[PDB]
Amino acid sequence: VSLPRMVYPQPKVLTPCRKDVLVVTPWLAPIVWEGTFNIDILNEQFRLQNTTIGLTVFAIKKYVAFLKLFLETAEKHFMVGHRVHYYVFTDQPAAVPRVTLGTGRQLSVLEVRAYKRWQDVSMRRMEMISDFCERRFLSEVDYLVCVDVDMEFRDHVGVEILTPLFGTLHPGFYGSSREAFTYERRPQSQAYIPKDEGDFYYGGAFFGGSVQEVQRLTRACHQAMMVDQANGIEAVWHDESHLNKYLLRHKPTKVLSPEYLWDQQLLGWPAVLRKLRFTAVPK
Amino acid sequence: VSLPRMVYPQPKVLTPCRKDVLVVTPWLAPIVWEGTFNIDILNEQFRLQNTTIGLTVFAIKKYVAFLKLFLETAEKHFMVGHRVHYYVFTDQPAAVPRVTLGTGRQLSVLEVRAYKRWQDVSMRRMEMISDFCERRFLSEVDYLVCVDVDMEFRDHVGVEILTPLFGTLHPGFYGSSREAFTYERRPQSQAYIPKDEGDFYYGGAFFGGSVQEVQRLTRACHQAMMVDQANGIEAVWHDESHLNKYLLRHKPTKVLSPEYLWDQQLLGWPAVLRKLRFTAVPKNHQAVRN
Ligand SMILES: O=Cc1ccc(-c2cn([C@@H]3O[C@H](COP(=O)(O)OP(=O)(O)O)[C@@H](O)[C@H]3O)c(=O)[nH]c2=O)s1
Ligand SMILES: O=Cc1ccc(-c2cn([C@@H]3O[C@H](COP(=O)(O)OP(=O)(O)O)[C@@H](O)[C@H]3O)c(=O)[nH]c2=O)s1
Ligand SMILES: CCCCCCCCO[C@@H]1O[C@H](CO)[C@H](O)[C@H](O)[C@H]1O[C@@H]1O[C@@H](C)[C@@H](O)[C@@H](O)[C@@H]1O
Ligand SMILES: CCCCCCCCO[C@@H]1O[C@H](CO)[C@H](O)[C@H](O)[C@H]1O[C@@H]1O[C@@H](C)[C@@H](O)[C@@H](O)[C@@H]1O
Ligand SMILES: [Mn+2]
Ligand SMILES: [Mn+2]
Repeated sequence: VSLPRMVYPQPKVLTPCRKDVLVVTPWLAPIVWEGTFNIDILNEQFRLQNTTIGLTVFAIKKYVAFLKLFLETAEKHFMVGHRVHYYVFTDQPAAVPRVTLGTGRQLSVLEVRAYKRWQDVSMRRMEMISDFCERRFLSEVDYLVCVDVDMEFRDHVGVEILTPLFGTLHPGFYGSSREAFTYERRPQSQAYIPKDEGDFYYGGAFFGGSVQEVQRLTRACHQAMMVDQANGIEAVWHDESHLNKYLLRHKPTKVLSPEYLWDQQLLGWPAVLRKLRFTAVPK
Repeated sequence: VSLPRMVYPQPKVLTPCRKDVLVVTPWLAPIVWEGTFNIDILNEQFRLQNTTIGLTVFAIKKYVAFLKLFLETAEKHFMVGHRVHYYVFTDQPAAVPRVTLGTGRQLSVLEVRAYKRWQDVSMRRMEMISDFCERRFLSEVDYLVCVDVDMEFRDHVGVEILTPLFGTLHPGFYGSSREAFTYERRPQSQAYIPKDEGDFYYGGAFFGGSVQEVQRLTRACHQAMMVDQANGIEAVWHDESHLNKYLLRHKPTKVLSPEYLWDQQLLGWPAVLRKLRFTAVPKNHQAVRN
């Protein structure tokens, strides 16, 4: 796309703003931290493409209680100025709160089965997103962002995250060496990653990409989980373990910093985080 | 694409290698410097896609003299391990020197007209690349890389540069403020950029991208030059001025550091350059008077 004239501060080749963190992966994907992007430029780029972003969130059984704060804060902070389609997957369509939406934003309630086992609720998100990629998303949105519901937006989360495939650094482990990552370590599981492999430990609560890439990721993870199930094994961190195996072998084209997936009660507000954008609500 | 198990040092989130330079633009395009990339990973990614790279170079009039060292050093340093097509445009096909190529690398020579004015030889590269894309001469590769011929490969230039659209930081201006950039400053020119705009000054001697993006860029720059011609205007730095206007409005998805476009005889070898990959060769004797 062709941008109009814009007035903004010139980038300085010899004076980077972030010197305290890694801002690009070894496969040349940016790692998104505050200070690395000019949102005015990116906003104009994505508006000129008429971008629609889908946001998927599961609110099943007791978790429907989190929806009100999740959606109201999403209206203040998520992709503001862009076309947004919320996909709320729930077993209680009647319990979805009436949240007032900004212009250009819409919400669809998708009714789904609640699995008894909390691990199955978390893990079967992969199957449901994969199925809906086909049923709906492919014809409705350009990008999908797939997140946990037990969360609130506190600061900007915008088109800087958009790319064919992204994962997010887990807030617990961004400073950890690969040997300490809680990857699945049993070779009997499809999620197995040995101790001398791994780039990052990605959080299962925030990933996304193009519809095509997300369809592929979620289908792959679901299949891997089904194979494990038939072999009587379940990965240590469920869907997140499979997400990690997938992103090790299919490198993300952007990686989000833990600004995008945080828990302030458990981890505070470290100096390397200039903004806390999307944060846990006590569960 | 799905990679196999690989063993390499873990990237450290709290410990960047390059702290002395900007390694990502404000629109989140990487700026490619030594230390930012693991070429083992990138080679695997690109080979899994069976990537073919086309390298276009113009050697018109006395510039055929540059071909021998250009092609020999490309054999040593450019995209080694990947399929490469050299597309050499010349007015003297019989003057293209014999150069032995590695497996999977192919030379195609095409005869083209020699414009009288050197400015025109340089500028008309955009029209020629655009036309030969459209005619399916240049379109059957995955990426096109478009360079000057008066150059030598000195170190690795590989798939770390590939992306839908890339420009390269010109060696004379990487540390300069935007008001110092030698953009076309006449409002009457299509290449006009005023003093309060501009991200970088990109060099006309090294740009590229996917076939689709290179087709679009070269067609756009050619049409802009034709509009200027009809208005009786020739931009200050010719095709480079239009390239700069194009990349200001269509941001590149990677930007190459000056490691990739240098002149050591003129500028030395400053500390910020850990490698010099593609460098100018003296060209005073190859000049022709308009
Ligand atoms: O009592 C234990 C539970 C663990 C997960 C449960 C669950 C999760 N979910 C969805 O799965 C996501 C992941 O579960 P979680 O937030 O509890 O997991 P983590 O924050 O540890 O990753 C939630 O954000 C919801 O979107 C539900 O909708 N209903 C639920 O009952 S219930
Ligand atoms: O006598 C003055 C000349 C200036 C350019 C000339 C020219 C350039 N070219 C091509 O245009 C490119 C740009 O010209 P250049 O390398 O001389 O200019 P710079 O952009 O490095 O200043 C060259 O690398 C060649 O590919 C030719 O093939 N033949 C030429 O006679 S001749
Ligand atoms: C060396 C650091 C040692 C300390 C690490 C502290 C955070 C641990 O985090 C858990 O990590 C697990 C994987 O190993 C799962 O991702 C789990 O869902 C996550 O807890 C979730 O995310 C957390 C951030 C909290 O919000 C917790 O309530 C959630 O259940
Ligand atoms: C004193 C600080 C500003 C000047 C700093 C030193 C380089 C100047 O560079 C010229 O810059 C022009 C645009 O302003 C054109 O790109 C020209 O082609 C280029 O010269 C080309 O590239 C050069 C590097 C040399 O190889 C020269 O011989 C070439 O003709
Ligand atoms: Mn959660
Ligand atoms: Mn040159």
